[PDB]
Amino acid sequence: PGSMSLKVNILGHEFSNPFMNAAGVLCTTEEDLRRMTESESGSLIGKSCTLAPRTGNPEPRYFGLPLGSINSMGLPNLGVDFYLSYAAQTHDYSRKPLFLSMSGLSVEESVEMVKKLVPITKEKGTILELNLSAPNVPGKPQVGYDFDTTRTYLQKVSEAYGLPFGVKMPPYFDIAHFDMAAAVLNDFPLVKFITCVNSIGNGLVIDPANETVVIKPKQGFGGLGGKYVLPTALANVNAFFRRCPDKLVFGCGGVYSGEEAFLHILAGASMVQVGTALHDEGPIIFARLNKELQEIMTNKGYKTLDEFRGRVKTM
Amino acid sequence: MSLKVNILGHEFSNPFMNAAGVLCTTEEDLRRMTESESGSLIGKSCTLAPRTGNPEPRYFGLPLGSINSMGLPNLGVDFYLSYAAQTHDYSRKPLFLSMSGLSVEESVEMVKKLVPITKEKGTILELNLSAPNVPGKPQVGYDFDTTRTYLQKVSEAYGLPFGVKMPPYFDIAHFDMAAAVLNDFPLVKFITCVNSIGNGLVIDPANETVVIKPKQGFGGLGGKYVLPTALANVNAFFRRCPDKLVFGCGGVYSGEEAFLHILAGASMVQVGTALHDEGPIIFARLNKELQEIMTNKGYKTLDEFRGRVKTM
Ligand SMILES: Cc1cc2c(cc1C)N(C[C@H](O)[C@H](O)[C@H](O)COP(=O)(O)O)c1[nH]c(=O)[nH]c(=O)c1N2
Ligand SMILES: Cc1cc2c(cc1C)N(C[C@H](O)[C@H](O)[C@H](O)COP(=O)(O)O)c1[nH]c(=O)[nH]c(=O)c1N2
Ligand SMILES: O=C1C[C@@H](C(=O)O)NC(=O)N1
Ligand SMILES: O=C1C[C@@H](C(=O)O)NC(=O)N1
Repeated sequence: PGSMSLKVNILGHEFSNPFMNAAGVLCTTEEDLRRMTESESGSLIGKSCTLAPRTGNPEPRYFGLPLGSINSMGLPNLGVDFYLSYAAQTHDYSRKPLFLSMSGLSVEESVEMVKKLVPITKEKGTILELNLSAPNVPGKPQVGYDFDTTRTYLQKVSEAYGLPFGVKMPPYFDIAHFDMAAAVLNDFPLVKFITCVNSIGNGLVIDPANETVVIKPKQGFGGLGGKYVLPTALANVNAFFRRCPDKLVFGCGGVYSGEEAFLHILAGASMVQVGTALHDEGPIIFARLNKELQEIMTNKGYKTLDEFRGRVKTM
Repeated sequence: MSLKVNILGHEFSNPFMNAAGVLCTTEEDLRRMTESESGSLIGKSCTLAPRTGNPEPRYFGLPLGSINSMGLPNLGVDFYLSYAAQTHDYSRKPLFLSMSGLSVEESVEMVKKLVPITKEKGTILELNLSAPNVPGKPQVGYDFDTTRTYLQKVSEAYGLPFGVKMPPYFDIAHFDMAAAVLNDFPLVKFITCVNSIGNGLVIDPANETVVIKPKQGFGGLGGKYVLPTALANVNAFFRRCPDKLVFGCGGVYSGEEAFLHILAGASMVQVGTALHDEGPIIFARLNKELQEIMTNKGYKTLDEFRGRVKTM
C-alpha cells in the first residue's frame, strides 16, 4: 500500500496484473501456453477442452473484421489429458497461476473431466473455469441460456469437483435473465468467480463483393468478439458484480487498450481477459496493456485497482 | 432498374423506412418522414394512454452507434390512430403503426381500435414484443409462453394481417423455438429483425460515469454494434418462416448494409441510429447507393437477390 501496483488477489493467490488471455486464444498447444507463460500476463487459461481430442469445424472458421472477429472454431482441443499433463508437469507456476477451461458436451462428460482435475488442483493450485457458453457446436445450445440445465451442471460439478471454481457465462440482454442467472449461481458456494462474457452468439457476416458468408460452418453463423461486444460485456460484468457480492467477476470482451481494461475494472472486474485483440497483436499486447493501464491510473491519482474496482458512477 | 417492393397489396417506392421510435413520435416527425424519400414510415411504439418516458439523459450517440433508454415516450394510441385516420397522406406512401402495450390486456384494447382504420385506410400493424427499456417489464419475445399469449389474443382481437418486432436471438435453439411460435399464427405476415441489443452499459472513462440515467446506465444498443446480429436474425427467420416476410432492422448506414439485409432475406429495410444521426435526408442517399450496387451487379429488381445469400 502507498505504491502503484496492478496486483490482484483471488482466494489467497497474488497475481502480478489483472490481464490474461480469453479462453480459446493462444492456449491450445504447448507452444501457445509457453508463449502465454513467457508474456507479461498476470495469468493464462487453457483452451476449452473435451474428454477426447477435437479438430473442430472446417475452414474458413475465423474471420478478422474492422470492428472485431467472427469465429466458429468448434472447440479444437488436444483433449483433457493433454491439459492436465500440462498443468501437472509442464506449467511454470513460479511465473504465474494457471486456469483450465473445460467444455464437456454433456454433464456426464464434465463430471468425468473435473474428477481428474481434483488431484492436480490440490497439488499445483490449477484453477477451473467451467465453460457454459460455447456457441459453435452444431446441435448443442449455449448451456447458460437454460437455467435448469445450468443448475444441473453446477450441481454435478460441485459434487464431483468439490473445490472453488468459476463459470464462463454467455452474454445476457434482459434484466429478468440477470436475476435468474444470479439466483442460480448464488445457490452454489463453490462458484467463486464469474467470467462475463463469451462471444455474442450466432452473428452473420456477409461479403457484399461476392454475396457469400465469410465462414463455412453453420451457414456462416459464428460468435462475435472485439469492439462489437464492449457495452454488452460491461453490462454483464456490472450486473453480476452487484447481484453476486460474495463472488468475483472476470471481465471479457472488447479489450484493445488500457482504456477498455479500466472500464471493465470500474464495472467490477477482478481479472481482465483479452481475446480478439490478442489474436491480432500477439502476446506483446500484455506489455502494452500493463503500461496503458498504469498511465490512466497515474492520470487519475489511483495507485491500486482496489481504489476504482466496481466504483462506476450512476446518476 | 427498380427499388420497388410490392407486398401486402401496397407498392413501396423503395425498401426504406424509419425504425420504430426514430423520427415518428409527434405529428411534425411523421410529416417529415412522409415528406422524405423513404418508401414507408412507422409510428412510435404506442400505449393506450400517453407516456413521457424515462428520466434524462436517456439517449447517447456513440462512435459505433447509440445507447437509449427512452422508456416508450408517446402521445397515446388515440393520437396515432387519429394521425392514421385523418392526417396521413396515403398517396405519398403506406403507413405502419407500432403498438407496445405493457400487458396483453392493453395490447388487445389498442389493436381493437385499429381494426376500422386498417379496414378503411390500410394502416399496417407492427406489434412490439421487444421493448428493453421499461423498468420491471422483460422483453416479451424472450418468454415464448408470454409471446404465444400475445399472438393469440392479438390475432383474435385484430383479426387482420400484422407483423411483430422481435428482440435479437443469439442461440439456434431460440431461433427454432421463436419460429415454432410464430409459425402457429397465420395472421403474422411479417417479422421485423431486430430491436436494439438489450441492456448494454456505456461508461465515460473521463468522468468514470455512465452516460444514461435510467436503470443504472443500462440501455438498448443500436448502430454498427448490431449489424451481424441483425443479419443473422433476418436470415434465420427467412429460412424458418417461409410463409412470412422478414423486415431487416439494425446497423444500416448505407446502401451496402441495405444490400446485405436484402441478401439475407429482408423485404423492407428499417433505419434507426443512422437516421437519428443524419436526419430524413439519409433516405435520398440510401436510394442512390442501393441503385448503384444493383447496377454494378446487374440486378433489375430486389426479387432477384432477396434471400439469395450464398453459403460455403
Ligand atoms: C478464436 C476464438 C476462440 C475462442 C473464443 C474466441 C475466439 C475469437 N472464445 C470466446 C473468448 O474467450 C471471448 O469470450 C470472446 O472472444 C470475447 O472477447 P474479445 O472481445 O474477443 O476480447 C472462447 N471462449 C471460451 O470460453 N472457450 C473457448 O475455447 C473459446 N474459443
Ligand atoms: C431513440 C430510439 C428509439 C427507439 C428505438 C431505437 C432508438 C435508437 N427502437 C429500436 C429501433 O427501432 C431499432 O430496432 C434499433 O435501434 C436497431 O436499428 P439501428 O441499428 O439503430 O438502425 C425502437 N424500437 C421499437 O420497436 N419501438 C420503439 O419505440 C423504439 N424506439
Ligand atoms: O466457448 C467458445 C467456443 C469457441 C469454439 O468454437 O471453439 N468459440 C467461442 O466463441 N466460444
Ligand atoms: O422497443 C424499443 C423501445 C424504445 C424505448 O425505450 O422507447 N427503445 C428501444 O430501443 N426499443
